[PDB]
Amino acid sequence: GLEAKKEENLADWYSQVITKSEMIEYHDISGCYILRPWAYAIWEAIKDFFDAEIKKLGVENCYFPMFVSQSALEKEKTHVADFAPEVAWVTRSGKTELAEPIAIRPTSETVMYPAYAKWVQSHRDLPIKLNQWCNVVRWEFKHPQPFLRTREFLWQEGHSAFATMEEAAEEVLQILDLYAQVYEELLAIPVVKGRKTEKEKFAGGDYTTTIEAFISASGRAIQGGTSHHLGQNFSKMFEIVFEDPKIPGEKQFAYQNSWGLTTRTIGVMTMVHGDNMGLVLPPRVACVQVVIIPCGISEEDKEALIAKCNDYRRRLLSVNIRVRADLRDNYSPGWKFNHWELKGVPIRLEVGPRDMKSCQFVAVRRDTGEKLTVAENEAETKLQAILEDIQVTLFTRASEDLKTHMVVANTMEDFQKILDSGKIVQIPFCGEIDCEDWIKKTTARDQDMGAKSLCIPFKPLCELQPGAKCVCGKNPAKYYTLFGRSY
Amino acid sequence: LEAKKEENLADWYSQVITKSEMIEYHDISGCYILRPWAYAIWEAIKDFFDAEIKKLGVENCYFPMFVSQSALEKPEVAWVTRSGKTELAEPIAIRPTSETVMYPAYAKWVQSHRDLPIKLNQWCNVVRWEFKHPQPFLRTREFLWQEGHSAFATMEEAAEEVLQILDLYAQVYEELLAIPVVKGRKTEKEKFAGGDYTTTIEAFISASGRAIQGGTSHHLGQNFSKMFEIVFEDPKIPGEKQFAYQNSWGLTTRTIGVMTMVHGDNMGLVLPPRVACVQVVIIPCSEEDKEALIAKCNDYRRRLLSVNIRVRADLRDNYSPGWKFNHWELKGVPIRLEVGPRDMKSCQFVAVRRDTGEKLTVAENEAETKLQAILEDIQVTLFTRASEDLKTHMVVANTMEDFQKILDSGKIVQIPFCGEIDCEDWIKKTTASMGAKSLCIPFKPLCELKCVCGKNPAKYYTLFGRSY
Ligand SMILES: Cc1cc(N2CC[C@@](C#N)(C3CC3)C2=O)cc(NC(=O)Cc2ccccc2)n1
Ligand SMILES: Cc1cc(N2CC[C@@](C#N)(C3CC3)C2=O)cc(NC(=O)Cc2ccccc2)n1
Ligand SMILES: O=C(C[C@H]1NCCC[C@@H]1O)Cn1cnc2cc(Br)c(Cl)cc2c1=O
Ligand SMILES: O=C(C[C@H]1NCCC[C@@H]1O)Cn1cnc2cc(Br)c(Cl)cc2c1=O
Ligand SMILES: [Br-]
Ligand SMILES: [Br-]
Ligand SMILES: [Ca+2]
Ligand SMILES: [Ca+2]
Ligand SMILES: [Ca+2]
Ligand SMILES: [Cl-]
Ligand SMILES: [Cl-]
Ligand SMILES: [Zn+2]
Ligand SMILES: [Zn+2]
Ligand SMILES: [Zn+2]
Ligand SMILES: [Zn+2]
Repeated sequence: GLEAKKEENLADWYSQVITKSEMIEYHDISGCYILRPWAYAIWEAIKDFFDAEIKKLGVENCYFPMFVSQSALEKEKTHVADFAPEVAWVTRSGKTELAEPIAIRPTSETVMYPAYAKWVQSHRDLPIKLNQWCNVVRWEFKHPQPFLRTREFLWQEGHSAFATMEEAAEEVLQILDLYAQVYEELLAIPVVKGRKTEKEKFAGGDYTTTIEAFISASGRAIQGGTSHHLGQNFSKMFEIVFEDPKIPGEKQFAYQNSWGLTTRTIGVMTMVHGDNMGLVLPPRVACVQVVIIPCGISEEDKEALIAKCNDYRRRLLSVNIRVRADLRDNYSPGWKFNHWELKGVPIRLEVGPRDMKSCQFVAVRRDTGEKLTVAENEAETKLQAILEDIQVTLFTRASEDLKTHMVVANTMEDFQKILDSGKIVQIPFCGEIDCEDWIKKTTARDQDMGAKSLCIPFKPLCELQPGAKCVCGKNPAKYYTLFGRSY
Repeated sequence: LEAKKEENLADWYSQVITKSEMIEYHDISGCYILRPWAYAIWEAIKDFFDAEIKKLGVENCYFPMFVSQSALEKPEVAWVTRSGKTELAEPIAIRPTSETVMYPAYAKWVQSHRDLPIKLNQWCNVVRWEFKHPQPFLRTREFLWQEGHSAFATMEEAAEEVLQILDLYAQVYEELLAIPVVKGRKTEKEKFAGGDYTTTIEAFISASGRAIQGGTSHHLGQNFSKMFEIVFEDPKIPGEKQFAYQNSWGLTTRTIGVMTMVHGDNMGLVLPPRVACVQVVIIPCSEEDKEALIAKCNDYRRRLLSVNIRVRADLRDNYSPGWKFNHWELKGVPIRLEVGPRDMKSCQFVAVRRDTGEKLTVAENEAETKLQAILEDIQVTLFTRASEDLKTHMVVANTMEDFQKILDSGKIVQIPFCGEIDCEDWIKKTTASMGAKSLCIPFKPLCELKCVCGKNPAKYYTLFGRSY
């Protein structure tokens, strides 16, 4: 069984859960982890959804090189200098030094935007809407954590270029809403949509929109996905331009966006829904939604029981429920109950001889442990209903927790008190970078780490009163901003 | 398209892959951008192969790209040596293939025979930093592939899988890409040194008279399980351990390059309907009649989508119809569906098939039926022509002189062969301006069976050729 308790040592519980659910295997290189099928399948579910949705918006998939030349990486002001010591450099092939070192992509702006500049020769060439599913590398020496913060990770990065600001601004919010759908509708995780402050936005962009999630077990928030409006900053840098004949003597620089989402998704799912029995899969992304286990197991009664289990399997498959029949003779029914509970399968379907003879079975929900006796004839109906109820239940519980842990404060003193209780706080804020630094410094100083901004919510809990001051007291508030201790 | 396939193939190829918007060049050599038109073909291959291996019980995963020095050493490898300006404690290698990352995990996952089989696949990128001359799709420094790695308790289930995977690869080439291939096994010289035997599919590119390996499926036997200690308890004998039997298999975007080299023509790319992102492109050729024509095009679009035909209506105002004809011809779209006002008012349309250029006039009410028929015929036609080509260019020669002569005509040859490494080296140096290498020992040779070296008897008919 799982013996680590989530409320006692969270980091050990997390390591136990991700390994005993067979999601993660550790590699011999720090910050690099093997995604076993149980975790990879969740990424595949997210991919299926998001891929279909961006195709509806006109985005097409592609694959750009993993390697960036020294010249291309350092040619334009695409990234702040603090990232320099975290680029992984290939310097030799076999035993002999390369003429010029080449970098592993940490993101693909510097490989994609020179090609965009080649491809945009007139108005007709826009828009360009490309996505790629790929791995990136950011070689930090801070402590890594499986799924949440790693050196190599899988993601998707979309990059779009448009003739007008309005088309681009529309896409930014559409993509952000798809990310919120990934978290809320697939993973049953509530998120807060907002704009990053000036300090936390992508430096080279116009503005950054974000979704923020809350991990109550650690009292910390974490960014779930991001959608940037780059404006014309990168088009001016890379000369992504066209000319209108109706406007002679003027360049038209493309308006650009970029957006990304990673396997961090899975880690947040694990941290939010996981419990002291192990992983808990939302039915929308569970590789296996129902596991059928023969229990209470004569020598032809046994064959009848096995055939009944396969009857349920085929009926469920027939109604698009993802189902596995664990018919292993080697393992005890208790062993199987435990194995699939650790893996978070939403429903265990128990079939024993007595129930078979009485044309019934037992369904056990993973989230609550509730057991239900179901008539055989209702199998497809009831189980679908139960799966839907599990999904809602998970979201509802997580939403309640966010509601208790995200609150309004209008003074530094109240903010400090609430923050130190392990919650995130919406405060009136002047938006200035220096003030944000001061908030981090003084909440660190006065705690009894510093708070960072998470986002400026699009829909704050309260509306800023006229003349309301920032918590710094010195400048008027520009907006309610969500702050907390962060991942 | 200006360049001609029959004169300057390399230039023809560069023009076709760029004007079809499949490839863009990168500022590092041997690395190429896969634009959507190319990537879509890879996605179609992936959809097929992924479904098929799932039916065999293979599960997808993702192992790390980085290999430690020690694990790798238990070679044109790209080495990471620093992060920023900070030298790493130890250099780490980019995977050229994932045996050395996967099999330590395999050895930890296998304790009893109940832990077998293990059947894992990953769709990923690998890196082989050679300085030989690269070619888009066909031979590149970084490439997308799938690598499957399986572990079993017995030799027999492993052997079964090797052959099933090779047949899936032959399905990818022959059924999806309309490319005939020759199944066989590699000679001692050419087989994977880390395995017991290597099965392969070989394809032929007549424009260069050269063969190319399309995919590969190895039986590794107990080589790697002895090296990495992938062991399980003997079910009958107390205390005794057995080593697992293993396979690995792989397939890359080389597929798309072979498809381009085989079916492409002097008008550009030619897509087999089974992998074409767009199978039919609808092109329009009084304000009321303008609106009605657009609506008719949209009718065809919706009807073809309703019958699961992949269709785009190019209703764009900012491009001439002739520009569209040429654009979608360069891209190899199998069928151009032309609707003009007169066609609309005659309840008919024109379908132009890309492979032959034939223009068919089709009654409107038959749109869904006939177009499906035409798509099927295009697929078959492509395959049939390619097979004709292969049969024309693969012949038996039972003596060296004829073999050399056959080879210099730009063909590949099945010869009686002894199998010895020394002899294969001698055939290479003799036939040299490259000398011929062995391609495979065909499962089904042209003729039933001494070597063409004389000094030895022939162990098998072997297919030899100048190879990519
Ligand atoms: C797994 C994962 C995810 C993400 N990030 C980033 C923001 C983002 C969001 N939202 C991306 C835009 C989509 C995200 O998920 C970032 C990372 N590694 C790193 O920072 C490097 C690293 C390595 C070791 C320790 C600490 C840090 N690792
Ligand atoms: C695109 C592609 C494909 C393949 N290979 C290999 C055999 C195989 C088959 N069949 C794999 C098992 C699946 C295949 O496709 C190999 C490659 N690059 C290389 O050798 C490196 C290289 C780079 C520049 C010049 C010369 C050589 N590049
Ligand atoms: O990667 C980004 C901005 C956006 N790029 C497209 C995908 C979504 C993503 O939010 C910001 N970023 C983040 N981390 C980086 C690390 C390094 Br090292 C470098 Cl060089 C550059 C960067 C860098 O540019
Ligand atoms: O990669 C292979 C053997 C098989 N691995 C699984 C996928 C299918 C493939 O045929 C052979 N191979 C090929 N090229 C290599 C290049 C280098 Br560099 C290294 Cl270290 C190792 C290798 C190496 O092992
Ligand atoms: Br980022
Ligand atoms: Br290989
Ligand atoms: Ca001006
Ligand atoms: Ca709390
Ligand atoms: Ca012994
Ligand atoms: Cl679902
Ligand atoms: Cl029934
Ligand atoms: Zn799975
Ligand atoms: Zn302030
Ligand atoms: Zn496409
Ligand atoms: Zn010989």
